Amino acid sequence: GAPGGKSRRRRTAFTSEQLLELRKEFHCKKYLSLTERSQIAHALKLSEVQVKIWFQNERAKWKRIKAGNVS
Repeated sequence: GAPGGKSRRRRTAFTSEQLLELRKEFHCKKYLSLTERSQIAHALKLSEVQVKIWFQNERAKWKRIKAGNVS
């Protein structure tokens, strides 16, 4: 449904705490290591998979904000 993309397609159930650390980390490291994901997982009560899915979903959402990439 809504075959388009580049939209505000909902969020996962992450609270503002769980959003805080994630968004801070995003401005530091372009990639977390395996053990690093386990830090940002435990720190937020989340699973190592919940965090992997968020970081990947953010890389795209933020890249679309880079206006001057029209070529």
